[PDB]
Amino acid sequence: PMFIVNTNVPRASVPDGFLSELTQQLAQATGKPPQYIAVHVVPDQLMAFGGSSEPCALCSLHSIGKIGGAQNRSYSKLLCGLLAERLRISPDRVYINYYDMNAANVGWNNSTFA
Amino acid sequence: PMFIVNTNVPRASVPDGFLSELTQQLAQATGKPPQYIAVHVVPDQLMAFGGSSEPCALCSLHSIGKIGGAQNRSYSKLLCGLLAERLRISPDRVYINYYDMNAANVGWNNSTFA
Amino acid sequence: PMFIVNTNVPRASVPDGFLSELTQQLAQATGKPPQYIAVHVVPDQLMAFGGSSEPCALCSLHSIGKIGGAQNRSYSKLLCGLLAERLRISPDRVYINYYDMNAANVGWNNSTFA
Ligand SMILES: O=C(O/N=C/c1ccc(O)cc1)C1CCCCC1
Ligand SMILES: O=C(O/N=C\c1ccc(O)cc1)C1CCCCC1
Repeated sequence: PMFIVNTNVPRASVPDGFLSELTQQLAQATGKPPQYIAVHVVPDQLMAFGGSSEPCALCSLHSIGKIGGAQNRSYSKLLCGLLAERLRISPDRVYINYYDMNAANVGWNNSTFA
Repeated sequence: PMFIVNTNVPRASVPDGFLSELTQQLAQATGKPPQYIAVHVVPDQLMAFGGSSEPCALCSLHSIGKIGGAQNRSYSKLLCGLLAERLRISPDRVYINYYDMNAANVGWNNSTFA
Repeated sequence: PMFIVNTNVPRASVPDGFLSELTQQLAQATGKPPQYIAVHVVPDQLMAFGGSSEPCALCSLHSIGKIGGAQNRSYSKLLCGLLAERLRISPDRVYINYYDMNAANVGWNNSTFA
């Protein structure tokens, strides 16, 4: 799995250990071993949500499987919870795009996962 | 809907009000309320188009519906037009990837749509 | 085709000719003229792979066609090779998401390719 967070909150507002927390929480939520979990946080971005420049985040979670109706609602609660608590971003100013990747379309270490 | 524009144009070249205009123009184009439009501009990027370092842009427009043959042509005319007039980027040095997101695959406000 | 690389490797460690090298190699790999190739490298990123902050890369390759099981396995070798040599990134710390784009969903020059 791969989780990316793009946000206009300042780098200084990102708690030390945030990447580790995301990794551990996602490993638990997806059931995938932490060694296959990648996380990426991009602060200080020039963005607007609903025409407002208040804290917001545009995210994405890619995974080979483990993506679905009920699972995505659960991930959303988990992820919005972490963004609200750690980055002080209101859940209603967060978009998370979920992608169920085909194993043949995910490259890793000189091959794909197919 | 969410629109992201990555470009090598410097930050100082992005005119004041650019995100507001994108928000307003996309709300009109997609027919969605401005409140749900998210815009993200990333300048000063290390990128090339056709092996040239001249002004260029790589963009993406994600939306739950409102994505299609004729609509995408219209969005492209509108967006390349804005990038040319506001950022001085030639339309033929712009790529815009369109994504028709399934509601179940979009997280927001602790849940997902649909 | 469009190739994006997000990495925690410092900007100073990205060779000046890397975008051009990628452009040329990808043109050959995809059988498309170099002018059709766009490349984007984003260094100094805050990321973790497998819970580790050692050099890593999260990438994407979008193309209208030229994407598939065998081709993707080949692209992974080409790209891991370039990232390993030019950016000193271990190949098992590289993820590449491949996207086969419909021509109708790719905007360029005020229109789309459909
Ligand atoms: O690592 C990922 O998710 N799945 C991991 C995984 C777990 C178990 C496997 O046998 C194969 C692959 C990819 C990260 C990049 C985006 C697509 C999913
Ligand atoms: O279309 C979108 O807008 N978000 C919410 C929303 C509000 C109102 C609608 O009628 C539909 C969708 C998503 C934005 C994030 C990327 C997936 C599409």
